[PDB]
Amino acid sequence: VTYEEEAVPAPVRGRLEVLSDLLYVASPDRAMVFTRTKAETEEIAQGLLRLGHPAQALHGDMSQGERERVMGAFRQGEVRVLVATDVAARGLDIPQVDLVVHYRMPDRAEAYQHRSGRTGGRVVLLYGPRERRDVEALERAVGRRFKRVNPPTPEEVLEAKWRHLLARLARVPEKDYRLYQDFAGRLFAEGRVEVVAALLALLLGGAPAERSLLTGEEGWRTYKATGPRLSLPRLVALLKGQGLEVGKVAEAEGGFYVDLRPEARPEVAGLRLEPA
Amino acid sequence: VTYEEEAVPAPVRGRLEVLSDLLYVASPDRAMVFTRTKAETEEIAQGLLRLGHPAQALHGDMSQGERERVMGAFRQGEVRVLVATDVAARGLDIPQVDLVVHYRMPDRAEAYQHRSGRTGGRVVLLYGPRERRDVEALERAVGRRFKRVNPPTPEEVLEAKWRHLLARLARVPEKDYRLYQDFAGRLFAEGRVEVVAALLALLLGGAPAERSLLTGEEGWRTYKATGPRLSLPRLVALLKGQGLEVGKVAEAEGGFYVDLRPEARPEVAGLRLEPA
Ligand SMILES: [Br-]
Ligand SMILES: [Br-]
Ligand SMILES: [Br-]
Ligand SMILES: [Br-]
Repeated sequence: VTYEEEAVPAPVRGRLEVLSDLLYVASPDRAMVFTRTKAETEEIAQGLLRLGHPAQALHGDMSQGERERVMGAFRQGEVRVLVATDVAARGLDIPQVDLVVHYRMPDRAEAYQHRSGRTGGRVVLLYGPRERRDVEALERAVGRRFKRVNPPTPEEVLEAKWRHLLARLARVPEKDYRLYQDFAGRLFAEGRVEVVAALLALLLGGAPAERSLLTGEEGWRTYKATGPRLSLPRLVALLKGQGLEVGKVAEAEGGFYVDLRPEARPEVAGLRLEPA
Repeated sequence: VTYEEEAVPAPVRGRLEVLSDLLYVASPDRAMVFTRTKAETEEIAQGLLRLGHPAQALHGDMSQGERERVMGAFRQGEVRVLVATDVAARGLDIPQVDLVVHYRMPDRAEAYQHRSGRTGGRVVLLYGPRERRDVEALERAVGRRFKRVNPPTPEEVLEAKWRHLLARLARVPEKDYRLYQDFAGRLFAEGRVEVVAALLALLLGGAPAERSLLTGEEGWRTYKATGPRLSLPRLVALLKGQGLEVGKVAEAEGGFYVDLRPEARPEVAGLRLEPA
């Protein structure tokens, strides 16, 4: 084996978004994103374009003619990301890529090998809804231990957008951009830095939701909580005593995980609270 | 009649682009763009999105279900432009609009009235390939004299993009844009005004082609040429004497029209040369 495998934890809700973070943060020249069903490919493919990613889908209602253009654009560099099923994937007409992402893990360890094999390069599995056992079953089937890796921090992501956004800027002919050298001039003059920020948002897709890492649900910030003889009821009574809103509490390694609101600020005596 | 009608000259090549110029320059809250065939609507609709315009098509392979969403998005303000045929247009389920554009003039003066009637508001006919007689036939059928109007200058257009682009900026929450207040800060600091211009190009679609106003062809700048006893052969011999490349020459009102190259600079003694 000559590729690195990674299991990235991602709830079944923020997944699409985790996918996008990873694409920006790795800057693969070519990616392939394997899902389960035909329906999901267009679903996912649409939302990556939506998220600034050059992506197109691939399912089985593809006629030979409208499958080849796809592949042409993909290899050349026009579409940097391809979203497919295990079926529309096979064929000697399929490029080599930098990254494979298992959006929905392989329904068997033969479909993992044919999926990942297409890459040395990099392979990433998305799991969240506590698919953890399904993951280590794959590892048993496959006989490999996928290194667990953290998804990119929001900060990591932004420097990535920016970085991509810059390289993209350096691609604009002087004729194109000189056309706007007046308006850009107007801005710098009047020091309209807020306006420029707005511009960036328009391109980089602005504010992400604060999502829980236990439920993929928004309006939550997942935490790590450890404390003396701290069991759920206690941890919970301590938080409710501070008049907080408590969501998904689950048991962690050396403590509990506990969603609190994105805004709430947690200082409970004796109890040690960090985000995850 | 309670709407203003205009005939805008536009070659059969730069037409799509003339369409876009007009949309930006008028800033209609809702537009409807009538074409001839079903195929053209998606053709045109696609290229307006491509050109920064919120547009969607409407043809006849529309099933009741996937026709209504369309109309919902249109009236509400989601899609600001609708591209249709004379058939998929009829129905009591069709909004009132600010602008109607006859991309391809009405094949009869009943279809002009049902087209335009849907607007007081504004009606615009596109003609170019010397459809001028077809135009004044319509006027005879309809019994009205459409005021001839110039298409917007490239400069007119740009202030329009910009203007739209600004109002669009004022719509971004402080949370979205503050997310980028660092990067925007980096720019102003280092005075990277070229970079900002690039950003604008990315959004505003950069350099337009220099197109001939006689052939809709690019690599030409159409002119107006008048001179003493100036006939074609002479006008042409004068230009070729100055070692120029001459394209479509046609006869104008009080002179000739003559494409020359976008770069060429024309000073021929006695002959009076302006662009159109
Ligand atoms: Br990679
Ligand atoms: Br409890
Ligand atoms: Br208007
Ligand atoms: Br001649």
